[PDB]
Amino acid sequence: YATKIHARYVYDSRGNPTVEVDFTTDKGLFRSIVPSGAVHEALELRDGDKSKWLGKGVLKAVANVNDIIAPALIKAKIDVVDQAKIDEFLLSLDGTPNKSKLGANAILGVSLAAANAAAAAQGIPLYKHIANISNAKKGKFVLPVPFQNVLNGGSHAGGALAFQEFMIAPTGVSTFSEALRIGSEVYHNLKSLTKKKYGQSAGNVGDEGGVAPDIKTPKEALDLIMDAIDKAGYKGKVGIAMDVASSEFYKDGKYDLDFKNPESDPSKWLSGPQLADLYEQLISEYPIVSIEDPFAEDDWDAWVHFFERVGDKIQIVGDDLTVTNPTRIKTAIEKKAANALLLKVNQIGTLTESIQAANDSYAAGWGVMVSHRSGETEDTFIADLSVGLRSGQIKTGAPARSERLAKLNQILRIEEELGSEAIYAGKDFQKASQL
Amino acid sequence: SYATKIHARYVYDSRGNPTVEVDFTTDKGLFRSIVPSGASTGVHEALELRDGDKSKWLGKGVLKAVANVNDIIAPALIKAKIDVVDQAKIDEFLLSLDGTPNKSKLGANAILGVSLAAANAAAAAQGIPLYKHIANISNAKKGKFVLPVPFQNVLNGGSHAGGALAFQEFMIAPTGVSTFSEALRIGSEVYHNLKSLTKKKYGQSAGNVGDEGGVAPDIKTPKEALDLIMDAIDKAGYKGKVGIAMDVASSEFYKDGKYDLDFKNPESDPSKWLSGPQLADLYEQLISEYPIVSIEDPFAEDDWDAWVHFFERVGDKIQIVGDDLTVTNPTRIKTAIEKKAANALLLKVNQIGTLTESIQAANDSYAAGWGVMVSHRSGETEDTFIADLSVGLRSGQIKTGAPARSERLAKLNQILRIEEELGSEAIYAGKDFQKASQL
Repeated sequence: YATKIHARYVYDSRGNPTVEVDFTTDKGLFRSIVPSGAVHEALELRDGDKSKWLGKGVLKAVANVNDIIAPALIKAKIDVVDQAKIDEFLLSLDGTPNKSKLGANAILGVSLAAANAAAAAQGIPLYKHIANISNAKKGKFVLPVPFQNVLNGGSHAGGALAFQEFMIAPTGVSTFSEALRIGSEVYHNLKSLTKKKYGQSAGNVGDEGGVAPDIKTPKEALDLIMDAIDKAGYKGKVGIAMDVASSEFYKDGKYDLDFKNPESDPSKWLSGPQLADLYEQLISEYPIVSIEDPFAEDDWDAWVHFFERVGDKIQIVGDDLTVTNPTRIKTAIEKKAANALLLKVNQIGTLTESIQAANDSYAAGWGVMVSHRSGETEDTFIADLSVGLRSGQIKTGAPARSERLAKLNQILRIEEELGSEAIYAGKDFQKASQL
Repeated sequence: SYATKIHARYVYDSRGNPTVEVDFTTDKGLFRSIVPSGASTGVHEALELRDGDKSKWLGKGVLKAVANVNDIIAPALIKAKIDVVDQAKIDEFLLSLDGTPNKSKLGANAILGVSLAAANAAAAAQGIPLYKHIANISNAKKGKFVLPVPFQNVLNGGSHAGGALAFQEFMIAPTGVSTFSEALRIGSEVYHNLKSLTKKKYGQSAGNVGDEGGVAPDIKTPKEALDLIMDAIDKAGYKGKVGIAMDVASSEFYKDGKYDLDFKNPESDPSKWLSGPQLADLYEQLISEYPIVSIEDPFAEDDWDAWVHFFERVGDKIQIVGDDLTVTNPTRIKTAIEKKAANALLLKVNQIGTLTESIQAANDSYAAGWGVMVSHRSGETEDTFIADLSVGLRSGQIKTGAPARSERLAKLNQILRIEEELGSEAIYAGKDFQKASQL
């Protein structure tokens, strides 16, 4: 099926090189771009030549595709519709467990481009191919709740605020079109309120499109967002999600909510139980629907205890905890540490393994939030992935840079194409695969 | 081949506001174009039609323009069965449907999407890349294709970024290398060095970006921004190989016949507002102090006397680019040519609204010995048309953002693909950017 496979480098949304693959069949040319990657994830290959792109070149990974993968896969004459055989072959070219000989970024571009070639071979949209090969439940397609970054903290902002991301989730409407419109309106009201309260510069955006004013406390951030939802006119219709990224402030088995302060008073660092009390207070006060990485990546007991406290009424999402890694995912399921997975395809390195991880999550009753990376591209693959996997949830940025909006625009085209055969996940996003 | 189906929808641009996207189907398949949108439009631009319904998208919906495509333009054009390779006949038909000089009946943002999609369908019908079709219909000189110098807006100010900085865009222009690929690599390395230097001098928040991907420090003088960029070039290792360009967008602070360099300060004192002559003297100092190769909109969009005076002083030393002055409009370019007000056109297809009129604007400029810089808007999309346009027109110059947000990199990535496709058949404009159409 594959008659020509060619890779090149292009630039990602932060100005760093990444791998793009042209995958040619008799049905035409199909292109994928790998987002930015990285002990638990598959390893992206960077060149390390400090004199070019500050060591971030990907000419070696590009060459691994053109010089090793392309002639091997072409010679194998594998039907691109058989995604599992394509990926099984890809993995046979690299014997390391983390794809470190060829590069996760070299392997993944080929995996994804073949999926695009296969959809066209069958005359179906990519999300329908993905629904087929992941064995999604038949019925109406489910369009995802966009979990939209609006406000950034932690490592991404000055001021004391320790939590890394605050997102809006427009769940209280009946269509994805309305959800995205309300999301854009709330985001614009938040930018306006941010500039007035924190100054004009505070309205300049970070890597994922959100703002990063100098905020002190979680309550201040959450109040700001609540103010934007109300001023935009959608009080009661917009949930809030947090990505705490608490590994960044885990110290001596406690949690330093002033970790950016070099004088941080250690007598105020919170135990596991005290941080759970704090989250439970915030849950009592705000329409928080999902919390990502509330406890540190290896603080397993803290996750399990917290999940028994709040797990039946809020989504708890592993990111640093699970790293789209089968062994870690199986651990978290068996421990009952969480009930939802961030799915980063370039953390695992092939589409088949990604679909496996998503299906193992669904089988445990977990949710799946298909996720962007900080270094994104104009590629829209994860939009079709979230629809095809029936995840009902996607995390792909603020509504404010086109490597973010390109995914959301693609779901707009999917929604229009499907018409009455699609359903917006709305408040049912946690269990959307079962709708 | 001719259109079999034409369908429009709204999508979201890089600022989160709706814009128009057109699906143009022929026997060769479906061709998609997306209309960009400026955050600060010149008063003479063709009309961008917005709905003004304040209960939806804060009045910035484009449902009317989308319905104008679906309900007026699409059935009429499909009926006419116009050969898509005949771009002028396509655009003449579109223009007849609207019948107004500024496209205010249907909206330039309903017309342009169809115009651009037609040209993509035309390239497919002929089995050639878009940039080659554009070279053909623009009657570009035959020979090597010319790849453009990427003018990268690495420090944002004015209406594109919160903070005190009056001038809208400070760009680097990596002219002192031999290939487009090297120019892009150097551009990214200078940008990353600039971001590091900016955060260490102005704080972490100053590394956040404006609309076009440039860093946005809260600085007050052009000298501060230019020193920062010079330091970034030097520390990256490319001293002497990178020119600087500015887009002043001076119409944004032209008030009472003077120029307010503190215009985002609501308490800006009118005593410090500069006259035309005072502003020209500041440019002359900056041109001497820094390797500035191009200045865009140095004076306001109808302040003809000041443009003429400034051109007399430095028109032989630097490129002087009309943007709001000319709005990619042949009638205003004629005035600028005859008055000797500038020597380059900023080509923004959506300021005039059809490809054919945009190409006429470029060819009128070339005929006067002017340069042409093909340009994005600050509200951009994943669309990559202007990459091929800059190559096809042989402009040697493109302005499509900093190497940061992907509505900017998408265009530069597309030029990387064109470069690789062309191989020895392409030349990098390099230091010859100003007269690249004659190379």
